[PDB]
Amino acid sequence: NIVTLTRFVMEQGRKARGTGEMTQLLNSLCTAVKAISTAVRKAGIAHLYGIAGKLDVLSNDLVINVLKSSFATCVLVTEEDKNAIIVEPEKRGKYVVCFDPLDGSSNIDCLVSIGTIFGIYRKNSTDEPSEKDALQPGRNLVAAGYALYGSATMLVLAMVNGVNCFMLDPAIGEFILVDRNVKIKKKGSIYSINEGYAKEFDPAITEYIQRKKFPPDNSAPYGARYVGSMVADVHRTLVYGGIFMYPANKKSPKGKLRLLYECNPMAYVMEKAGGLATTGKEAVLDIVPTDIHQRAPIILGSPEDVTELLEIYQKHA
Amino acid sequence: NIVTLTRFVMEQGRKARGTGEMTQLLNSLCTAVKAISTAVRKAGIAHLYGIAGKLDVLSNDLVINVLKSSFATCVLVTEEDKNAIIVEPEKRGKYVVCFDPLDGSSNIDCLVSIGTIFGIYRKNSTDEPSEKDALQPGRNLVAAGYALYGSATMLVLAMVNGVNCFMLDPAIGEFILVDRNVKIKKKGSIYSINEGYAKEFDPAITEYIQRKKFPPDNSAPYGARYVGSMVADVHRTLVYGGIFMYPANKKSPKGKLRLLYECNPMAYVMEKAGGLATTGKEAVLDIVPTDIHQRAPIILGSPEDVTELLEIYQKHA
Amino acid sequence: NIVTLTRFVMEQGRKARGTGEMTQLLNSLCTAVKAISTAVRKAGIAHLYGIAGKLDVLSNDLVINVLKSSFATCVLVTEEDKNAIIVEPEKRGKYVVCFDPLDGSSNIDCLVSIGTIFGIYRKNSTDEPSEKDALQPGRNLVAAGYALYGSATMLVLAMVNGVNCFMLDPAIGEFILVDRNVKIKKKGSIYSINEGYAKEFDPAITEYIQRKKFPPDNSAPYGARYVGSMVADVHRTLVYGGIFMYPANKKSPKGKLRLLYECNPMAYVMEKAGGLATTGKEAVLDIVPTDIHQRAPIILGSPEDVTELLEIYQKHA
Amino acid sequence: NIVTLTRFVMEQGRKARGTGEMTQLLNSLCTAVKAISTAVRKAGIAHLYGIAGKLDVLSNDLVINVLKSSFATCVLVTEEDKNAIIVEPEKRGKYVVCFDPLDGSSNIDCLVSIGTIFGIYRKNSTDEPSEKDALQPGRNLVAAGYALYGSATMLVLAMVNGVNCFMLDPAIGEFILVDRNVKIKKKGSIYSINEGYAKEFDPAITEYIQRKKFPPDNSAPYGARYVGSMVADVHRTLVYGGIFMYPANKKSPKGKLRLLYECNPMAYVMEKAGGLATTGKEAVLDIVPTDIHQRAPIILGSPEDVTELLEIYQKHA
Ligand SMILES: Nc1ncnc2c1ncn2[C@@H]1O[C@H](COP(=O)(O)O)[C@@H](O)[C@H]1O
Ligand SMILES: Nc1ncnc2c1ncn2[C@@H]1O[C@H](COP(=O)(O)O)[C@@H](O)[C@H]1O
Ligand SMILES: Nc1ncnc2c1ncn2[C@@H]1O[C@H](COP(=O)(O)O)[C@@H](O)[C@H]1O
Ligand SMILES: Nc1ncnc2c1ncn2[C@@H]1O[C@H](COP(=O)(O)O)[C@@H](O)[C@H]1O
Ligand SMILES: O=P(O)(O)OC[C@@H]1O[C@H](COP(=O)(O)O)[C@@H](O)[C@@H]1O
Ligand SMILES: O=P(O)(O)OC[C@@H]1O[C@H](COP(=O)(O)O)[C@@H](O)[C@@H]1O
Ligand SMILES: O=P(O)(O)OC[C@@H]1O[C@H](COP(=O)(O)O)[C@@H](O)[C@@H]1O
Ligand SMILES: O=P(O)(O)OC[C@@H]1O[C@H](COP(=O)(O)O)[C@@H](O)[C@@H]1O
Ligand SMILES: [Mn+2]
Ligand SMILES: [Mn+2]
Ligand SMILES: [Mn+2]
Ligand SMILES: [Mn+2]
Ligand SMILES: [Mn+2]
Ligand SMILES: [Mn+2]
Ligand SMILES: [Mn+2]
Ligand SMILES: [Mn+2]
Repeated sequence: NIVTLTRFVMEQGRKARGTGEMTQLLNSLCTAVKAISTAVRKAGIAHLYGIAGKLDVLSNDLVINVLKSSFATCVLVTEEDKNAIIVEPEKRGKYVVCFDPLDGSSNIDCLVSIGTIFGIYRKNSTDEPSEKDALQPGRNLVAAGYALYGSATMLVLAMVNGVNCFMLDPAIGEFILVDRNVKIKKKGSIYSINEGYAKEFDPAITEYIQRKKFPPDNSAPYGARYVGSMVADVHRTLVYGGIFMYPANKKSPKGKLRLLYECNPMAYVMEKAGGLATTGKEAVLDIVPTDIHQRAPIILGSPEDVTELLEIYQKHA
Repeated sequence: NIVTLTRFVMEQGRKARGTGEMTQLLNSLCTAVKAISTAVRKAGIAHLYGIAGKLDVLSNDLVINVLKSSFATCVLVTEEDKNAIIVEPEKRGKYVVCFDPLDGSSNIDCLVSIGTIFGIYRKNSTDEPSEKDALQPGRNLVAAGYALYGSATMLVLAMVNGVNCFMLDPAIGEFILVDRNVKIKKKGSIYSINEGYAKEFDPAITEYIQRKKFPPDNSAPYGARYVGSMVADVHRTLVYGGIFMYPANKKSPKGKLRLLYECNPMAYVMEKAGGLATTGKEAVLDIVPTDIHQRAPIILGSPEDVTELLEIYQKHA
Repeated sequence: NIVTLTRFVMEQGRKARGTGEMTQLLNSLCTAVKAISTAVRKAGIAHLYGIAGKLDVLSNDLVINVLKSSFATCVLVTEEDKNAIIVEPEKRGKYVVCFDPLDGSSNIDCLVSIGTIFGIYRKNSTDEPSEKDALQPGRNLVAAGYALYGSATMLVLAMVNGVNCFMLDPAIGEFILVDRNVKIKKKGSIYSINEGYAKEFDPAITEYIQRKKFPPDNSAPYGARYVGSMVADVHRTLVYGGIFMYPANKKSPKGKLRLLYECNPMAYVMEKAGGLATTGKEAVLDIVPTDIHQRAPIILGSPEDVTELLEIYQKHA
Repeated sequence: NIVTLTRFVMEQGRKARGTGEMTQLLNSLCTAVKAISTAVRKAGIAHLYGIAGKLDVLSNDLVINVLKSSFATCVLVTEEDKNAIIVEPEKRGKYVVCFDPLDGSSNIDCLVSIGTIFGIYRKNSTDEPSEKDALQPGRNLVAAGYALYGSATMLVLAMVNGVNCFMLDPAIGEFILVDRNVKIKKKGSIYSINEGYAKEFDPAITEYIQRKKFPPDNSAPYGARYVGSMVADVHRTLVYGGIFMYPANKKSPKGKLRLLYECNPMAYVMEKAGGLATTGKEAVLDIVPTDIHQRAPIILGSPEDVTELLEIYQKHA
């Protein structure tokens, strides 16, 4: 009575009376993620070192060809590509997929946890597919999630019904369901932000951080954690509780994180888990994109922590 | 031509004219690390989940059994065991090994990078082996290093002639030398500390951090990173430069990190790489321990960043 | 444009407008076979040898629980179980599955190629499921095939549309389609039989063997090969051409190979590949079983070789 | 307590007081075999099949590069190379290694068991190293053995003190000693020969085979097995008992199997295990070669079965 991702995705496709097109897409994703996981953990490196006489790029190529081979997609948006990828009519399906094939790639040389992020939209309209099909607010996501290549490889999948966590068993190449209908804690005890940008923070962020270090009601201060890889920091937030923040600063007054393939998928997982995701002014899922590589500030995590910061944001309104 | 850890270790043992006792110890360690890496990556998890037919206890049991079978050790100090472990005479060798089998075990459920830390001493006084044999300053280390289970598994080994990094190719179970004679950058641009303890920081730390966020000469502030796993944070420091700090506070008036199996091995690695490892008042390696589970404050990293902080400590003295 | 088993099985389920029940069954098989493959290649043996302080049976258990977890089966027949396994009504599906979880298990200690064999029937009737549901001639098979754990792991799947070969990539745990719509050679140059039973052969087998060693028309003699594991010998027959034989002798005047889970699946693969499978008197697929563990003589392979022996069988009629 | 090949090899090199040169050679071999096993099992095949981003040539290139880098060899003889390979002086050691990188390469497409055979000689006459250095009788071997890529990967190493079997645990990339000081049964019950050459067999062989099928004393006839892969057939002989034969015929008036890298290593293994290895007229190991690619007839296995056949040869002399 063990549940594999392949079994789960199929039972769910059957409960929803799907034609099996989204099921083929999710299955292709599972496969791409397993292939990326293997390359990240360096299987075969001995060959590069001459035993018998990139990563970001290889990841992009893997996701793009495996997804195109699903015959379920029409428009693909990648952080690595300037322009959206329109699928050849022969393999054109109805889904639009937005992804960051390898997030935190700058951490690659340090061997810190990295990951893959994706958001799936249904093409809403009937004209020739194009970039415009991707420009949907995150509220229209059919599915979203991410894979974390950390001490172990995990796939977190968020759909209308909720959030589920699948652990990769690399011995048999199968994702096993380990956590069902995951719900984030109402209040955590960890805050996560790059405090190296202190001089640049707006007054509301500055004050919140201060409340966390020197609590006015004399409660225990929060612990700090900042891996520097969104997927690692968010996954920790989901599982442990707390808050993650990447607000605006000189690094663009618009934030650093990209809306379509970084913020939306994560905001979607968070909301399905019972938490919040805001830019400080509005909910991330409601922003209407105007550019596929548009950035946006984001704050996400346990609802009580997110609301507390929102209140401060109001005080400085 | 490729160099595996196995060949490198033997070659070095040949040049040093050893009786092959330390060579066996080092081969044993390598085997234990590969075994732990496999467990950490979750191979075989499907069996816990009933495809019909604890990670730190297992790790501890792997290091202990595998080290004893090397017939090269007489005293073992584990973070997991209260008293030192005296090997039976039949299996006695001349080495004392101090290790943390799985560090960052809190971070396990969140899939954050974890690692194994070890330090190797040679039995000095030949009386019946005992706990006191482990009570040697870190300056007396023969070898030290760590295994990081991050996006990929890496083993860093430091000995008198330098520091070398070996990446694990899990396809063939062999560590390949990928970085030779490693040296840390003189000056970095990342600081790593849990600022959630700001309320309890002594003045020197407070000044240094603030100097990093608001550089007097309006230069770029340092970026911040704090994984919460020493092996991860220290490895990023060695590889990319910067400074790592875990000073004394209230909950830990003498620091949290233990001297024999966390601070010493890392201080040794940092020193051979050209960095510094201080308590703020003194070099970590010169401290003569009095308890096997003793704690110590530690600041390590690029020489220029550590020196700068030390200048500040002096100023408040 | 790579085809995985998971993709293939789904497209085929969709072309056939299945409810997705047989698709879930085939997917469970893929998973069980990957798990058996891993245990056969000895992953984890170090643990049995005390690194930190059956196979036939484990295989049976794996197939039985994974199949029962598919919710697509009602009756299971295993070589390892005296009685057929009736599925608990909660997980009862409509398929009957006959399998040998690990064939050639006596070769296990010698590390010779071994394999798994299965035949799938649709329950034909409407009363309580029972052993009687399995007693269908092989001509009523919906699907049949086998997995060979040899120098590499391969899954050969035979369905109404033909035979396809899938190679297991153990790095990503995915079966990849490597040979489509496989057809056996009309005439091969290898014969396979245990000649240690010479004294026991009937006159027709005796004469055929003689024709192969000393060809009456002076053509080159055939080469001999007999691995001793049916799946290995049959797979070689399919891929290379030729004939495989296990006729009657003192080892039961009825042959050794079991009809339901050894001969039928193989006879079915052979026929779909364009070859023949006979007991010498009748086609294997047409025999009406009377016992789930009933044995039957079998001869299979390239059509021209099988007909030649059948002619001799007639001459001695 | 567990014994890995790495530890065993070093331990034996310590007891023998070697300079560690052969120890390095043996560690190199182990690494090369693990690499070949991985390629053979087809890891990464999905890449040949375009998840977008020869086995004997590769094997040959792995053994050669990996052996040269051991700095322990001066002359290499491969089944794949016409002339002996003279290592550059910079990498010269004192050992001559004769090997078949991938034996049974015909059997590759059929996924039948394949293996690697090697024999190690010590350079006797210290003149500039050359081909003649490999032309030593098998009685002069320092070490020999083979790696079998069957259902599991095994390495059999024979040296003056005996034969030991090591099973590869692919999860941790380590060979574990599983059978110590192996000895072959005195008398077996399986004979292995390609009876497809019956027409060309000399009288002695003819009589022996017929004696196996129709034992004069009406005892049980011998079972027959002929995988077609020497490593597989010879390994089953060593492990289960019996006799393996590849005598001279017409297509091969001096046998098919080569003396330096197929017959000698196996004869050496058989002898240390308590079996016999003869040409029919003489012991294989006593033959002084005159060509590096020389062929030789070979009969090996349990002493009683081999003796019996030898008695028969004598009778027809
Ligand atoms: N495996 C699945 N899991 C959950 N929902 C699914 C699945 N397949 C299809 N659906 C749902 O049904 C809709 C159409 O399915 P489809 O015909 O495959 O495009 C989707 O867009 C989802 O809303
Ligand atoms: N593998 C090696 N690598 C570096 N130094 C070695 C090695 N083996 C032995 N040595 C050194 O030589 C001393 C004695 O070696 P041993 O006889 O093996 O106990 C050791 O403590 C080290 O200082
Ligand atoms: N994946 C599949 N591949 C080939 N045929 C299928 C598949 N699924 C179902 N079928 C066929 O359709 C019938 C009923 O499918 P099902 O509703 O799943 O039981 C089967 O018994 C087959 O004949
Ligand atoms: N690992 C070992 N196992 C068994 N014998 C060894 C080992 N190492 C060296 N010897 C033996 O000692 C001789 C010289 O060793 P060496 O100095 O390494 O070249 C060898 O030829 C073998 O006879
Ligand atoms: O994948 P990218 O585009 O290289 O950047 C990773 C992102 O960069 C953020 C950290 O940026 P800072 O260094 O500015 O904190 C992380 O949350 C995100 O993963
Ligand atoms: O869980 P461990 O084995 O005690 O390790 C925790 C240690 O804890 C440090 C961080 O602790 P804080 O949460 O107090 O920052 C790390 O740098 C060390 O890995
Ligand atoms: O799986 P089993 O029941 O142990 O037997 C294997 C079978 O046994 C036959 C060989 O039997 P002989 O030794 O009689 O040739 C092979 O074709 C079959 O795989
Ligand atoms: O393909 P190779 O490397 O030449 O090996 C074939 C050899 O061939 C023998 C069998 O050959 P026959 O087909 O002539 O029996 C085996 O025993 C040896 O493995
Ligand atoms: Mn990216
Ligand atoms: Mn990114
Ligand atoms: Mn620990
Ligand atoms: Mn610790
Ligand atoms: Mn069986
Ligand atoms: Mn069987
Ligand atoms: Mn070869
Ligand atoms: Mn050969």
